[PDB]
Amino acid sequence: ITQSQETAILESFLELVKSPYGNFASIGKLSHVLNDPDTLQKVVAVLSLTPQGKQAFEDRPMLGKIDLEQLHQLPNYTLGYMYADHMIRNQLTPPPVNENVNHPFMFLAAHLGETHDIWHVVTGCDTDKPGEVKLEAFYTAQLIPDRLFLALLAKNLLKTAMYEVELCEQILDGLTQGWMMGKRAKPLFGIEWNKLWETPLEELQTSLNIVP
Amino acid sequence: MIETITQSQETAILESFLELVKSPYGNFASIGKLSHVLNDPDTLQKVVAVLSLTPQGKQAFEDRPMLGKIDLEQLHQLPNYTLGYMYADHMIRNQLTPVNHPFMFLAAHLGETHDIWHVVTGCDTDKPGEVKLEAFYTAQLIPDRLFLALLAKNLLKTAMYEVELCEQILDGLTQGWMMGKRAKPLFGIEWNKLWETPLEELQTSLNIVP
Ligand SMILES: CCCCCCCC/C=C/CCCCCCCC(=O)O
Ligand SMILES: CCCCCCCC/C=C/CCCCCCCC(=O)O
Ligand SMILES: [Cl-]
Ligand SMILES: [Mg+2]
Ligand SMILES: [Mg+2]
Repeated sequence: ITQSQETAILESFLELVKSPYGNFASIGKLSHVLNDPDTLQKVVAVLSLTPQGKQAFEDRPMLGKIDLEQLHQLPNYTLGYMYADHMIRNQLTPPPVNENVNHPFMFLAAHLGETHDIWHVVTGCDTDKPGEVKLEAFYTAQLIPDRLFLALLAKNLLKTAMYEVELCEQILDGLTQGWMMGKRAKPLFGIEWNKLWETPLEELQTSLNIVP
Repeated sequence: MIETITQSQETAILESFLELVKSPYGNFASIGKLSHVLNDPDTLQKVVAVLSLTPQGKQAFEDRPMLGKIDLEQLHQLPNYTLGYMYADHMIRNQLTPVNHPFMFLAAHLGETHDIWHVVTGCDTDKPGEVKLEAFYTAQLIPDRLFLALLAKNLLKTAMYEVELCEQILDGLTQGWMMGKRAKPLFGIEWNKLWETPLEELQTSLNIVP
């Protein structure tokens, strides 16, 4: 990499070390500079080696508009109930329906962006700090050879060492668990979640080889 | 964290971390500079106190046991299965070469047994082996901050410069972390009187399962 690209990476990395979790603007900035088109094409090609991956780039399945209230009426063992409950408790607002996902790079980012909270629920990762690290290790296992989630792991390890080292064991226990769970699970990329709202979460996890 | 990391400490820690990111592995100078600003005396005091909770830890700060001079050639005359031979062999193959205050003993004991921890834990010398060993250290030296920050810098270096190692690097981290929590404390061991112990028996005694 050029010295210029390197300084933009390190500057974004420093902003993430110094700011709270969930700094999506700086994560996006780090992403732009860290995952270049060559990296993104290799991720697209790897994900495309499975039939579910290949089809998802062809069909570009999107979530669509989500009715949190209606999902919250489902039986409380379903994916739909659990997802809605996760959104209420964490004060999260569902993703805005997006339309420009033509290029594979744009579908990759839009699909992963809008299903982030669903992957939280399906992998069983809490939204506390060790749970975010756990989910990032899970992403790292599934999106090889991506660079972003590896760097997000690094940023959270440094943040732990500098500001809150009492969390060390819980943070590395989470990273360790999400890495192993990520290697063992089936690919989550490309799944059409809005057809699974009434599926019981535990059976969905079992069929995905997720053992929470 | 109840103690402060001041603005000034944060600035010095980040500058030291950036130099480690831009330098190759094995920069023991720059690692010492990160250590000095990151493991400040409050942290070193807690590490000493935590390590002194065991009898071997307490004794090690009293007696301050040091390796002393070591004759690699003589150690390399021992049976193949021994710690002494295995260590000497490790030094020869990689062409490596080998205090009254608690914080000074702490740093000098860990610095001089670093190669021995490599041998005893079974960590290779390549980059994934260093990360494995670093994870082993952060399991054993809670509430230290240096080794966690060293994991962070090697994950960032992998993301930026050598992403194809990602799998090996996180497999190494994961194995070292688990092995480190499961093993008995390695700190404070007088290795100079274990050279003739078969390495595999010493590992069993220490609950090290490679
Ligand atoms: C494989 C290439 C990936 C490029 C697209 C990445 C965009 C995916 C969007 C989901 C990112 C969610 C990560 C947010 C973590 C917040 C916790 C933290 O601050 O560490
Ligand atoms: C608990 C307080 C620790 C204070 C002692 C600090 C020094 C410890 C001994 C040095 C360990 C060397 C580990 C460095 C591995 C080199 C690979 C790399 O560059 O990442
Ligand atoms: Cl939650
Ligand atoms: Mg979420
Ligand atoms: Mg999250």
